[PDB]
Amino acid sequence: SSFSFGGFTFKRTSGSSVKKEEEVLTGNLQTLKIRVHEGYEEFTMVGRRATAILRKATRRLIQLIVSGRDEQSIAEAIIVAMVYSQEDCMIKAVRGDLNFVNRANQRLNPMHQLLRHFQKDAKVLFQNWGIESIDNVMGMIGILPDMTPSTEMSLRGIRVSK
Ligand SMILES: O=C(O)[C@H]1[C@H]2CC[C@H](CC2)[C@@H]1Nc1nc(-c2c[nH]c3ncc(F)cc23)ncc1F
Ligand SMILES: [Cl-]
Repeated sequence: SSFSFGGFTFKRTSGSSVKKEEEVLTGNLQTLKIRVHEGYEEFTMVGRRATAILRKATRRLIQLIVSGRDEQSIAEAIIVAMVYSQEDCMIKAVRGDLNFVNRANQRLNPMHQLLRHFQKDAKVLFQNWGIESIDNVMGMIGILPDMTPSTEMSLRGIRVSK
């Protein structure tokens, strides 16, 4: 069965995961209690303006292949995938006001809290994610933290289908 996150419809296409609650420490030193998915899984992500295929494991993005209508729509998909990955570099990229601990009995979803944080401005997320050298795969291109294309380098695990 499918579920929506960040305006993408997710469908699990392979694998499985078990759940473990973990109290992580954000970059601005707040505690979030997140349900960590442990396992090796593949998802499709279908949005109104971008599509992606995500392979991930426990708190790790392994591969994301993305297509979309413009740079902004591609970036939107990437930010959703980087939060959904639950990666420590994404948790440590949170900056600014302590606006996760301030909601009283609202009990907001920590994954949605993170997403709304990074949708505001993903520059620190992209700068801390990491880049790698890429193989030359015809029809695929790298995307750098400034969302410009590269034939040589890319955000770690991420490729754009031109
Ligand atoms: O935990 C949640 O409240 C929700 C919100 C935050 C992410 C998902 C979509 C919205 C999550 N829902 C679901 N996640 C997942 C799920 C599998 N592997 C994952 N890895 C990381 C992750 F993060 C969520 C998942 N499966 C079924 C779901 F139905
Ligand atoms: Cl929420």
